[PDB]
Amino acid sequence: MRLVEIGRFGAPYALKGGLRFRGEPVVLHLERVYVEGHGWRAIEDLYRVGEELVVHLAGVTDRTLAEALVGLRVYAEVADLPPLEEGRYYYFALIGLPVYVEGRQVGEVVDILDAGAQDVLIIRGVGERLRDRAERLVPLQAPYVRVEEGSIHVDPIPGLFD
Repeated sequence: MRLVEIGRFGAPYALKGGLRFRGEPVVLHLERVYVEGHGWRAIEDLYRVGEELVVHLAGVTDRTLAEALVGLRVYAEVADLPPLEEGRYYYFALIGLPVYVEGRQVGEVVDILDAGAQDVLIIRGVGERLRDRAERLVPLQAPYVRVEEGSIHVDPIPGLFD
């Protein structure tokens, strides 16, 4: 199993326990989500209203139960996500993956950034110079980069991870 953050609940919507959901539209394809500090909750219903998305969780049947979950992070089990085509990735799911070079862990993905024509992994990890440690950048789609289910492997390019 592996949980990845897909969003956070906003304020309750209407009176039956529905909650605004702020985060990934992929939630529309799920049947359950793990709620921070509370455990799995089956999704009983969800829908769009204008540009918002509202989720109804099993057992969250009024505003009082809903308020207890406002602001909490929401997670998906990776195995639950619709499979993507080759060469495509769920960015939110890459966050937190350990990054290795020749089998030695050199850091972990903390975010993904845009550098015009390519998506770039932001990695926190090693470095001879302190300022290079927290913002090391590696192009996600580079041929010297290999994304696997639970880790990312990068070739020992000279001057990449110094």
